[PDB]
Amino acid sequence: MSLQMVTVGHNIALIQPGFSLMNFDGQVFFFGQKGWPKRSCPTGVFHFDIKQNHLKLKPAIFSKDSCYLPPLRYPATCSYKGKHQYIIHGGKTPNNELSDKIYIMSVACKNNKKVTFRCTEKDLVGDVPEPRYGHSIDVVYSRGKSMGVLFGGRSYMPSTQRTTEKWNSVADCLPHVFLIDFEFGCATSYILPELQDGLSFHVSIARNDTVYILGGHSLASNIRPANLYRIRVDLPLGTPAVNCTVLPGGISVSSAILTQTNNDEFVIVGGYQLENQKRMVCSLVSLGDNTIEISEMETPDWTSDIKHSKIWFGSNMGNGTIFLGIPGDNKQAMSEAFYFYTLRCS
DNA sequence: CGGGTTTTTGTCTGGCTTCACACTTGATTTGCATCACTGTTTAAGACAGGCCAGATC
Repeated sequence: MSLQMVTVGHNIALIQPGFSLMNFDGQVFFFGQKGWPKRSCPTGVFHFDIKQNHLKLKPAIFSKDSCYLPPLRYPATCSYKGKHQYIIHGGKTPNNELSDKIYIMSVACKNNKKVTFRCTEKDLVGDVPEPRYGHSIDVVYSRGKSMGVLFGGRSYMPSTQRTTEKWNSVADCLPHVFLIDFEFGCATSYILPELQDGLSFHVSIARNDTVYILGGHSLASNIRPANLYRIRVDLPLGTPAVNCTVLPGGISVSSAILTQTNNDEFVIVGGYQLENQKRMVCSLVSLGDNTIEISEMETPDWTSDIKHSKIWFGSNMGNGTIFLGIPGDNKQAMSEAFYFYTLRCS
């Protein structure tokens, strides 16, 4: 838990709350810049390489058959390691509008450390999920087969109850659960009675047949339910099946950042306990065979600027390494609009 | 429906009235133009060479 400040190059501005840090074979790629793709880099996808605590947002071209995707600000990203590739669902297009598209980042050519991505897209049929953001998609395995579970987060009002005096107001989606076949791209919605209230900005965890949902703001009543939910997914030869169970030991948190330090051993770094409760304590999710072992570490050393601020953002660079940001200083206006940090969970 | 009872007008010739109004000419006011003066750069973003540095045959 060694926090370290970071220096930043000339295109510092391209970082904004809600970005994404994908990870291909030990190297990290920034995605979801601020504003439509500028001409310097037409894809927004960057080499996010940090060396000597200095990061170089470098461009990266796509393949000759990819699909140039708009920079989304709160997508749902899972690491489909089954050819290694990532899945992108939902988000806020720079024009403040929700996307229902699913994208699949792969790497089709890498030579001289010049990566050539391949951002093909796949559309859905059947019980397609409403365009939304803040949710969490995760892949699950069973009987060799695999599926993608999706537990929705907030969204815009539907196209009928939506009025211009409240055109931007949001509402949590219905706590359904979606199963998605990436092969055919087929969706299947499931009602689960043990899940009642909407949930956004939660923290999902996939363990090879189950999904642990924990934390998450609840806009329907403006509380952070501290109850976590194990979803168990079975894949028969006909129709799949889902089950949910509440479990104790949960945490009331939202907008938390997850990563996998050791095998089946995760860390969860700051989110929020209240509308104004900057979270400090970190949480170790020591997985098991069927049980979740929540615990905490020694509240990694936070500097003064992190205590005297109000919000942050960030993600997981991939190898037990979290990247945080923090807004500048408005009274110390000679600030570069954002300060950044990387901290190693080791 | 067209004929008849209200409001509303024409209407009297006298004497009354206030006041606009003829007709200069300079001394004022009032309207509407001029006038002299002020601020004392860039900040993002596209494209192009060019130099260097590291890769490759």
